[PDB]
Amino acid sequence: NSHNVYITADKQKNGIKANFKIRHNVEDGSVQLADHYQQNTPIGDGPVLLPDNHYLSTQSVLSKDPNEKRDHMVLLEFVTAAGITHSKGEELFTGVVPILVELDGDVNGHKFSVRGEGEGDATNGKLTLKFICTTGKLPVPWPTLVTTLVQCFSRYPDHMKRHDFFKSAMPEGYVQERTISFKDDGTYKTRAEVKFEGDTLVNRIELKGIDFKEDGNILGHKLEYN
Repeated sequence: NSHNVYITADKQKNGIKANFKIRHNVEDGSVQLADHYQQNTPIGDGPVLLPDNHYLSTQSVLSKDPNEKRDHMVLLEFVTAAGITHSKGEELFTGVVPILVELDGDVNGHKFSVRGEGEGDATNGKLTLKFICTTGKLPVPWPTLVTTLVQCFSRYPDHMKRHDFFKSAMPEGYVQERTISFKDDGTYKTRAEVKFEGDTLVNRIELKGIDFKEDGNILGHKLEYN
């Protein structure tokens, strides 16, 4: 539904760390916890903004396109930064920016690819994207991939602009790495590069999933979609 992404500076890496729990609803009415550990490091050599502690309030709305027979996810996201008392990359995000997402995954040896396209509006902190599993049936539930599938589109308030690492790393971009531990189940290890290619903000991801249970909530597709 809505979750808070907590961010802190990682000076030794000239980047940031983040941590947060996603609570996925299970079809039986329980919750599947997903503990996220995140690291971001700049790709280029330019100076970046290292933030004070803060968080991203993130709301995700998942839907289906009834005209689409392929395995897919329609996604609307709203992100606004908060939690702080009262760059050139900033200028790249003043308007509506096209987005391209490419993911190649391997979960317990099940290979799959996802392609997403849409647009981001950082002024309002809004993203709209459609994702397609281009290899067939997605071997994991769409909700478990949302966090992996561009926090440069967060709306940072005026009083927090000096804490926006994500835009400050652009256009050269940043590396985003996560360990996602699903409670009583497997782990995603992800590495993404987020950067401008021409006028498009591109998120290129590799995902490895280990230790998942064949009868668990993830490989068993027991998670509610929305």
